[PDB]
Amino acid sequence: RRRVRAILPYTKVPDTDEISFLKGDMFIVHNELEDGWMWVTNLRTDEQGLIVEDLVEEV
Amino acid sequence: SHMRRRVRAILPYTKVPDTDEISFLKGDMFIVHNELEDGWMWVTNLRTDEQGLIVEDLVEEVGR
Repeated sequence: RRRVRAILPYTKVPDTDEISFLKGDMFIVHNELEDGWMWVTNLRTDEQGLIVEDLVEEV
Repeated sequence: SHMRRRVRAILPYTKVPDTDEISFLKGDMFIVHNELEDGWMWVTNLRTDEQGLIVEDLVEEVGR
Protein backbone atom coordinates (compact mmCIF):
# COMPACT_ATOMS: atom_id res chain seq x y z
CA ARG A 1 0.00 0.00 0.00
CA ARG A 2 2.33 2.67 -1.29
CA ARG A 3 1.96 5.99 -3.04
CA VAL A 4 3.39 6.50 -6.54
CA ARG A 5 3.56 9.66 -8.64
CA ALA A 6 2.95 10.20 -12.36
CA ILE A 7 6.04 11.48 -14.20
CA LEU A 8 4.05 12.10 -17.40
CA PRO A 9 0.33 12.39 -18.27
CA TYR A 10 -1.74 9.57 -19.77
CA THR A 11 -4.99 9.32 -21.70
CA LYS A 12 -6.86 6.08 -21.05
CA VAL A 13 -7.65 3.63 -23.85
CA PRO A 14 -11.40 4.09 -24.55
CA ASP A 15 -13.90 1.57 -23.19
CA THR A 16 -11.39 -0.08 -20.84
CA ASP A 17 -10.88 0.16 -17.11
CA GLU A 18 -7.84 2.37 -17.45
CA ILE A 19 -7.93 5.86 -15.95
CA SER A 20 -6.41 9.05 -17.30
CA PHE A 21 -4.00 11.15 -15.27
CA LEU A 22 -1.65 14.14 -15.20
CA LYS A 23 2.01 14.51 -14.34
CA GLY A 24 2.26 14.88 -10.57
CA ASP A 25 -0.86 12.90 -9.77
CA MET A 26 -0.51 10.70 -6.69
CA PHE A 27 -1.90 7.17 -6.61
CA ILE A 28 -2.28 4.52 -3.97
CA VAL A 29 -1.27 1.10 -5.31
CA HIS A 30 -3.79 -1.65 -4.50
CA ASN A 31 -2.22 -4.40 -6.63
CA GLU A 32 1.09 -4.59 -8.45
CA LEU A 33 -0.38 -6.87 -11.17
CA GLU A 34 1.89 -8.07 -13.98
CA ASP A 35 4.93 -5.91 -14.70
CA GLY A 36 3.77 -2.97 -16.80
CA TRP A 37 0.42 -2.39 -15.10
CA MET A 38 -0.94 -1.38 -11.69
CA TRP A 39 -4.41 -1.28 -10.09
CA VAL A 40 -4.65 1.98 -8.19
CA THR A 41 -6.69 4.88 -6.92
CA ASN A 42 -5.83 8.35 -8.21
CA LEU A 43 -6.07 10.52 -5.09
CA ARG A 44 -6.99 13.69 -7.01
CA THR A 45 -9.94 12.23 -8.93
CA ASP A 46 -10.72 9.52 -6.36
CA GLU A 47 -11.00 7.11 -9.31
CA GLN A 48 -9.97 3.48 -9.00
CA GLY A 49 -8.53 2.00 -12.16
CA LEU A 50 -5.77 0.55 -14.27
CA ILE A 51 -2.62 2.50 -15.11
CA VAL A 52 0.60 1.95 -17.08
CA GLU A 53 3.41 1.30 -14.61
CA ASP A 54 6.22 2.96 -16.60
CA LEU A 55 4.58 6.37 -16.21
CA VAL A 56 4.80 6.45 -12.41
CA GLU A 57 7.64 6.53 -9.89
CA GLU A 58 8.13 5.68 -6.23
CA VAL A 59 7.87 8.64 -3.85
CA SER B 1 -12.53 -7.94 -25.90
CA HIS B 2 -11.83 -8.02 -22.17
CA MET B 3 -8.37 -6.52 -22.65
CA ARG B 4 -7.49 -3.97 -19.94
CA ARG B 5 -10.75 -4.71 -18.09
CA ARG B 6 -11.63 -5.96 -14.62
CA VAL B 7 -13.64 -9.18 -14.80
CA ARG B 8 -15.35 -11.29 -12.13
CA ALA B 9 -15.54 -15.08 -11.75
CA ILE B 10 -19.07 -16.41 -12.17
CA LEU B 11 -18.01 -19.88 -11.03
CA PRO B 12 -15.09 -21.40 -9.12
CA TYR B 13 -12.36 -23.21 -11.03
CA THR B 14 -9.64 -25.70 -10.14
CA LYS B 15 -6.58 -25.62 -12.40
CA VAL B 16 -5.39 -28.51 -14.52
CA PRO B 17 -2.20 -29.64 -12.71
CA ASP B 18 1.13 -28.65 -14.27
CA THR B 19 -0.29 -25.79 -16.30
CA ASP B 20 -0.15 -22.09 -15.53
CA GLU B 21 -3.87 -21.84 -15.12
CA ILE B 22 -4.80 -20.50 -11.71
CA SER B 23 -7.50 -21.83 -9.41
CA PHE B 24 -10.04 -19.30 -8.17
CA LEU B 25 -13.25 -18.75 -6.26
CA LYS B 26 -16.57 -17.52 -7.50
CA GLY B 27 -16.55 -13.75 -7.06
CA ASP B 28 -12.80 -13.33 -7.48
CA MET B 29 -11.87 -10.36 -9.63
CA PHE B 30 -9.08 -10.15 -12.21
CA ILE B 31 -7.39 -7.66 -14.52
CA VAL B 32 -6.92 -8.96 -18.07
CA HIS B 33 -3.39 -8.46 -19.45
CA ASN B 34 -3.41 -10.61 -22.61
CA GLU B 35 -6.22 -12.20 -24.58
CA LEU B 36 -5.20 -15.38 -26.39
CA GLU B 37 -7.12 -16.42 -29.54
CA ASP B 38 -8.93 -19.33 -27.85
CA GLY B 39 -10.73 -17.62 -24.99
CA TRP B 40 -7.92 -18.03 -22.49
CA MET B 41 -6.36 -14.93 -20.97
CA TRP B 42 -3.30 -14.00 -18.92
CA VAL B 43 -4.53 -12.13 -15.85
CA THR B 44 -3.88 -11.10 -12.28
CA ASN B 45 -6.28 -12.32 -9.56
CA LEU B 46 -6.81 -9.19 -7.45
CA ARG B 47 -7.41 -11.15 -4.26
CA THR B 48 -4.32 -13.37 -4.37
CA ASP B 49 -2.11 -11.13 -6.53
CA GLU B 50 -1.13 -14.17 -8.55
CA GLN B 51 -0.72 -14.08 -12.32
CA GLY B 52 -2.02 -16.90 -14.47
CA LEU B 53 -4.35 -18.14 -17.17
CA ILE B 54 -8.14 -18.08 -16.87
CA VAL B 55 -10.81 -18.63 -19.50
CA GLU B 56 -13.25 -15.92 -20.60
CA ASP B 57 -16.27 -18.22 -20.38
CA LEU B 58 -15.97 -18.20 -16.59
CA VAL B 59 -15.98 -14.42 -16.07
CA GLU B 60 -18.07 -11.27 -16.72
CA GLU B 61 -16.91 -7.65 -17.05
CA VAL B 62 -17.77 -5.55 -13.99
CA GLY B 63 -16.06 -2.24 -14.73
CA ARG B 64 -14.03 -0.04 -12.37
